Amino acid sequence: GSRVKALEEKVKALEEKVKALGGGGRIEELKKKCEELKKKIEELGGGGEVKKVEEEVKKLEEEIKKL
Ligand SMILES: *Sc1ccccc1O
Repeated sequence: GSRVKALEEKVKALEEKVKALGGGGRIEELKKKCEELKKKIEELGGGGEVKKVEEEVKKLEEEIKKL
């Protein structure tokens, strides 16, 4: 990857972690935002708005880091 091509591979692996987890609370909020985030990347193009969705992936990533 380089920019966008690498983005899709980042969240895709991000799911294998949650899907393997369990319990409510922090896992709940991270779930709804997890999938909705992906579909947002499909609508995106090459640049511009790609910066916004990028921040959406940065929030859920750092989140699971603690839980
Ligand atoms: S990131 C993630 C976790 C669990 C289910 C779906 C997802 O996209």
